[PDB]
Amino acid sequence: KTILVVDDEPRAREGMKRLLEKWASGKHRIITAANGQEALDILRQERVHVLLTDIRMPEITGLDVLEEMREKDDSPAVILISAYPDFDYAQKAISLGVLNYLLKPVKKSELFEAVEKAIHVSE
Amino acid sequence: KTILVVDDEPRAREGMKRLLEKWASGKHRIITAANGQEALDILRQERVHVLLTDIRMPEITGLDVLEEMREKDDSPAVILISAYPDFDYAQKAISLGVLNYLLKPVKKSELFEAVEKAIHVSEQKE
Ligand SMILES: [Mg+2]
Ligand SMILES: [Mg+2]
Repeated sequence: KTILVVDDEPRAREGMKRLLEKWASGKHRIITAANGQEALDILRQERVHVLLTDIRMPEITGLDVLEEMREKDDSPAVILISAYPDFDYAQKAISLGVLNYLLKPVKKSELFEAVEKAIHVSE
Repeated sequence: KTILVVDDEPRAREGMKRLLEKWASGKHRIITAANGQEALDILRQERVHVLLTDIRMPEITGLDVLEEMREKDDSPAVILISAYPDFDYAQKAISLGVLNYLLKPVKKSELFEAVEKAIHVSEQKE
């Protein structure tokens, strides 16, 4: 399937891509977006099964991305990643049906468990 | 449908019960429990479509109730309520499939939107 990683921080972004690319070992296509605007364009142009996005990104946050996705009912399973332990974000994330809220630094035990649950929810 | 309200404080428990009973108008069945053990017992002995539980309760939290419910073969749709804005509770709730996490003092608007969300999540899974 198609998994879309969104993070304005390139290190964290491309690192999770490599982590997911070797975890998938060719079975899943992993896509990368550097901001929310690009994410929405990939989300409109391609069918994304699992969306993994940061929350705090300039102008368009991950939650803003998810709000525009939830109104359309064909929508990816969403895993949020953030360094911020913010109840408000998590609260909105719940309301919008996010599967997991991973705290940075990313722990790939959690990353992989969440992405498999997201793959399953997509199916 | 059967909606189970769980809160260890009686005033809150009866308050949410009374409001939900008014909105139910007999269409839905409102029952209550005072703690997680009470909830677990009800949850094992009858179908509960919607679970509305406080988190901070003595010995067994609302999140602890949910850990037993996802084991059970069919799950209630779950609304969490709490007076405190706790990220750790919220993050666990997310991982546990919670539909909404409302802050006390509960707002009618938020409460009945979450309940209808739950009602349709349960009707979705029949
Ligand atoms: Mg960021
Ligand atoms: Mg309490």
